[PDB]
Amino acid sequence: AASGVATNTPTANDEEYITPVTIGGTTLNLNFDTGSADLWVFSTELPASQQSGHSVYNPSATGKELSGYTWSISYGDGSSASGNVFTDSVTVGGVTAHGQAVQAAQQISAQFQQDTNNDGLLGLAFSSINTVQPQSQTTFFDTVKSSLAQPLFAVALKHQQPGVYDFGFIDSSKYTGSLTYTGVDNSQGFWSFNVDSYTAGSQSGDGFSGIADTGTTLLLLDDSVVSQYYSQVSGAQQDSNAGGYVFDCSTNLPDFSVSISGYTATVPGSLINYGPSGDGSTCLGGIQSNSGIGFSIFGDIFLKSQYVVFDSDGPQLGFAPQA
Amino acid sequence: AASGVATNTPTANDEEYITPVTIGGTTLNLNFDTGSADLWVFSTELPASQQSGHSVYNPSATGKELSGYTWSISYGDGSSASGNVFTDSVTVGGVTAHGQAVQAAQQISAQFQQDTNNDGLLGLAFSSINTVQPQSQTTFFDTVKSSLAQPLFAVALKHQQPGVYDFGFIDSSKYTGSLTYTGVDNSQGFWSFNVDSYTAGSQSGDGFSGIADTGTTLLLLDDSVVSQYYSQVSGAQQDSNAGGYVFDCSTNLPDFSVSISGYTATVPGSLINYGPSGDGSTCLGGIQSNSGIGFSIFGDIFLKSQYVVFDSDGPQLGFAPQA
Ligand SMILES: COC(=O)[C@H](Cc1ccccc1)OP(=O)([O-])CNC(=O)[C@@H](NC(=O)Cc1cccc2ccccc12)C(C)C
Ligand SMILES: COC(=O)[C@H](Cc1ccccc1)OP(=O)([O-])CNC(=O)[C@@H](NC(=O)Cc1cccc2ccccc12)C(C)C
Ligand SMILES: *[C@H]1O[C@H](CO)[C@@H](O)[C@H](O)[C@@H]1O
Ligand SMILES: *[C@H]1O[C@H](CO)[C@@H](O)[C@H](O)[C@@H]1O
Ligand SMILES: *[C@H]1O[C@H](CO)[C@@H](O)[C@H](O)[C@@H]1O
Ligand SMILES: *[C@H]1O[C@H](CO)[C@@H](O)[C@H](O)[C@@H]1O
Repeated sequence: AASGVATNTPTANDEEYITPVTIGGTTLNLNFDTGSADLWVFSTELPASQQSGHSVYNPSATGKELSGYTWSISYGDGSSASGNVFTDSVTVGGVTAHGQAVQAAQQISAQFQQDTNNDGLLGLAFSSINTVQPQSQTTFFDTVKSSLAQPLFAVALKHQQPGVYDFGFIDSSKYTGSLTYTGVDNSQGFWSFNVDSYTAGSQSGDGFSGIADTGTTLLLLDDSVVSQYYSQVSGAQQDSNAGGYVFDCSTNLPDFSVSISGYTATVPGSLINYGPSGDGSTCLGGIQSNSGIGFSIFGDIFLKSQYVVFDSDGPQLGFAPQA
Repeated sequence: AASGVATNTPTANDEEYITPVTIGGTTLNLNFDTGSADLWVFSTELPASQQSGHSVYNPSATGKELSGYTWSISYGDGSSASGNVFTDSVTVGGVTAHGQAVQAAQQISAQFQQDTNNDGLLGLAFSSINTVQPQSQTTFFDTVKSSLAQPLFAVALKHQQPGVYDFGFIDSSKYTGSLTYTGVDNSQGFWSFNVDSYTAGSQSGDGFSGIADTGTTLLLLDDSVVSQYYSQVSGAQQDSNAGGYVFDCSTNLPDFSVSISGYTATVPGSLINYGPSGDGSTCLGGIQSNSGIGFSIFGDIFLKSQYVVFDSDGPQLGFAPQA
């Protein structure tokens, strides 16, 4: 049976986490995103100017084209990309998916053209939301799932230190105590779960649902919760130059916690200080608005505090504090 | 209980079939497409130059915006469109869907910018393939299904004559004999069905699967079948100026038939003559290549010969020769 460990590494300010992935013999640095289900990469089909600063996949060398197939994706942050599709060998942490659909980029929005930290994205949401037309394809995980020792993957994202993606097994040395599981609603293709209540510093409130998303930098919550949190932070204010609420870097931030099936997942205030706002001397807050979408995005800021198991049997999510 | 009849009308050469749809009080002429699951329309968010020659939806007047939601779709013919989303009232044949997601176009590819025959598309494939992010929406049919007398719709597309879409009931005067049903595989979001065999003129062959698609003009089949068919047509040749095989308009074309759960659906040779090729004096064939996609597209050329019932219970498809 298979299993493997892929090492991730945060970019500046932990904006994104990249992991090497070998496709057709060429290694590319990809952003693993549990919030989408497409594996797409920079390719030789892009204008040469856009290939600069990246490792790129050449479909002609090893891929098998799916004639007539296309893909087009749009992300929450407004970026988008589109292209054609080939199948090829894809290896992640020593685990190889043969015949995996690789979506070759033919067009990419400005955001991707500016970001040289990654060469594409590897989706780990459920395959039901993969964008390939006319027939959708399975994610790397769904492709290899049956060959793994256990049909799960787990992640430990860290602050300014390498972390890991464990495939097919749980590394108990990565967390303290025992895991607590909660059921996942995959009806929208996400690893969605319910929280029974939350505590933002000195204020507590009722529950809501949200998704475990390695692909989102921040913890995005309802505006009422965001307001409630920052009302407690001395001098915090919105700064559109920075992208949201900012505050003096030396400010003491309250913790934020959520109750999930009896387990209290706590994000310490120190992790909520994301980093320099990039607008003078303030710091950007790790908690920001979810834009009114009706559900919360448990992004990297939250994930940095937990070891999380994505289990296809259930499906369900397991949580424990990172060691 | 509800039911209704919407009248469709073919454009020149039956290239597409349009039906009026009222959204927020404004009537737009839409192409009903059982091959996709998005209801999208020309809107005031498009460049003014692109609104010319169309009826357009103004979301500001009656729609409720879904903040943070987007959609992006790509069709088999290479066209694409993208935009934002609002919910509004949508009436088709006297049947009203309240709170229906209407996808307002913000960008449209050249193909749509050139086509003034329609003001958008109304998808009737299964909702599982709707493109709205972050949470997909239901098609008009899925929205109203529970209020209909029976959870089905049926279609009679005709050659150069108005046809109908029946919602929630079967009009037995539209076909001869009794309907024959066959099971539908909706795993890819299509009304997909199996044929046990086919006969192309004097040649018969083994089965394959395909989708019932009102949104595709032609009958798209595997290249081997296309070759087999045209090998029987005196002087037929490919003409890229026309888009596929062409032949002298006076040529006698063989019939094409498929066996579906014991019923023989026959497309007469006269219906396979699509019309003037638009390249001199030849005629374009109704049968053309499916581009190697691995399944057949039973488009309008085939549908013109049958009355077809799309039944959500099963699901299943019913067929009988049009009256
Ligand atoms: C399924 O979730 C998404 O698609 C998510 C969440 C979402 C969904 C719907 C609406 C809005 C957001 O977007 P996405 O996958 O595009 C998520 N993108 C990001 O997190 C990008 N990051 C950043 O952009 C850093 C960042 C900096 C400053 C302010 C921010 C305010 C909100 C979120 C991120 C901010 C990537 C560069 C890492
Ligand atoms: C789910 O099916 C689709 O998305 C289908 C079929 C498909 C799928 C995959 C690959 C190729 C094709 O494309 P679509 O929905 O874009 C289907 N488009 C059409 O039928 C367009 N029509 C025409 O373009 C007329 C037409 C003229 C000349 C040659 C043709 C050769 C093939 C098909 C149509 C031809 C629209 C103007 C009506
Ligand atoms: C992951 O688990 C597999 C199956 O037990 C091992 O073979 C592998 O070495 C790694 O520990
Ligand atoms: C990535 O790198 C880390 C640390 O270098 C290892 O722990 C892991 O096995 C993988 O090789
Ligand atoms: C469609 O069917 C409904 C329910 O029987 C009728 O009320 C309607 O007039 C139409 O015949
Ligand atoms: C569309 O128009 C046809 C014929 O004009 C009618 O049969 C149908 O009821 C609908 O009004």
